[PDB]
Amino acid sequence: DAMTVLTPLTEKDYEGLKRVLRSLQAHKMAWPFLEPVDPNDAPDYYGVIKEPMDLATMEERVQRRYYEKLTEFVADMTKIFDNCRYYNPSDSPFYQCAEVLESFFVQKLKGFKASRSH
Ligand SMILES: Cn1ncc(Nc2ccc3c(c2)CCNC3)c(Cl)c1=O
Ligand SMILES: [Ca+2]
Repeated sequence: DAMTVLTPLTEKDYEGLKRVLRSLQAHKMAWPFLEPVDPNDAPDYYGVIKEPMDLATMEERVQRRYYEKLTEFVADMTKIFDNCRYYNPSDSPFYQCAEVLESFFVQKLKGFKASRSH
């Protein structure tokens, strides 16, 4: 959609973005991504992952109106899942959570884009 690329985010749009974010935070499989990765759970994580991201950081940026275009919001969300699949092996519970939660996000994102005009 060109509106995703070109149209600045409005206060109305941010009500939808908060709804998408809350739906992910409530998802059963979102537990590994609610808060930043604890370095004591993964000692070399922050030397390996250049741009870490988590849902609590995105909650702060949504509240602060940090995002100006929908592309930037999708980019932050995608970092969460791409970081996880790059650091972890395919049989990790974190990796499997990233697979289900990203599919859930795409569903919710399609819903946000569809209703963005009404
Ligand atoms: C490499 N690595 N390590 C952790 C993590 N999340 C995460 C979040 C909370 C808790 C745990 C893990 C384990 C036990 N305490 C609660 C991710 Cl997503 C990751 O990729
Ligand atoms: Ca990526």
